[PDB]
Amino acid sequence: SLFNSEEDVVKMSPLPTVENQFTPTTAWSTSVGSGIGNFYSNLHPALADNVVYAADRAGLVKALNADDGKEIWSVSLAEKDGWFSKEPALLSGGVTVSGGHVYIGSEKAQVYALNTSDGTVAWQTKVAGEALSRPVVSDGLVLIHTSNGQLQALNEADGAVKWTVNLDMPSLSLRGESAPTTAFGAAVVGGDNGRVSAVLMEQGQMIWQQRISQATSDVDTTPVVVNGVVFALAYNGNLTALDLRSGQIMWKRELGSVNDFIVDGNRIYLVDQNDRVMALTIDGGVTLWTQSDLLHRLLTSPVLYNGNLVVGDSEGYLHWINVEDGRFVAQQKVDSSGFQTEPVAADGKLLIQAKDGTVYSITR
Repeated sequence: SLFNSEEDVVKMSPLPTVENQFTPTTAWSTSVGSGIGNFYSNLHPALADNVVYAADRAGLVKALNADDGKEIWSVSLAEKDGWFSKEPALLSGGVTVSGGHVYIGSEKAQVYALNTSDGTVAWQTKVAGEALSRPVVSDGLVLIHTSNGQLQALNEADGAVKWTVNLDMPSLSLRGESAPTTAFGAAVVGGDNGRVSAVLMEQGQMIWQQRISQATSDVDTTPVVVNGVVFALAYNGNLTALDLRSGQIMWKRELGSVNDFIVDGNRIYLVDQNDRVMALTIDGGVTLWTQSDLLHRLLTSPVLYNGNLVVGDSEGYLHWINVEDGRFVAQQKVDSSGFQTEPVAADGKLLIQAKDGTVYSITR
């Protein structure tokens, strides 16, 4: 391809000049070892009962006071196998917190449950594949969607596998975030070679299955359930709405190349593969706005916080976007190792973890 080769397609001058309409600040930051470095990861902080739990790839896990960032505990899941030199745990999926346990998945097909109290290992279970998605907890069970297309349910108390459902044999879904979603005692799992499935939580019985993509970059295929509708993103950029009750397709938009989406009220917020942001009406029918100034800056998934859509980028900036017209309302240089994993909005807090592992609490 002579023409593509002869172009210096290069360089961007992103960093739109934004006149900040408020002053976003760091309430606190706390280091977490070396973070994920240059490895791709879905590891992000979790917040519960005023405690932020965060981890790094090597195996460090910290419990921090949500108000000041002070360490409540810290343990390492890195292990030394007899005579052999200590090895990183390669934590990848999580963190997730639920009823006294911190659940984390690993690239070594390990799932760990830690006690929120003191950080001691409640249990550890060998899982059917790499756990690169966040564990999802529902009625006594820890749902793990592995990278090799398996959906396993573990007993939250002892980690024993209750059931396994082979959803597809790839491999190995390019570590797109593909956690299950829950609703009415069911799990809805996407990803999987273009199919969305709903299975019963009890014994993993297939309730319905719907092809949203023709069979065949890291797309977040986690379905989002909202008032009886399932919003699912296929790997090929198709956004689809499905009736939760029956799995019947309501509508479909061939967006071509979407990395992430969230849904909220009457809007769907999308970030495309090239870091363009867009908002659509709930039915995906009308384009409300687009924002093109962040092209190629490699954005995190967006989060809705304090009325704004917030995304971080690889250069270490946070950008705050008016959800009405997609204009920037604030821009902030936070950490120069950059952002990659999702920002988290919980109980009034905005947490985000840089690549070097430093966790920030950001106030708007």
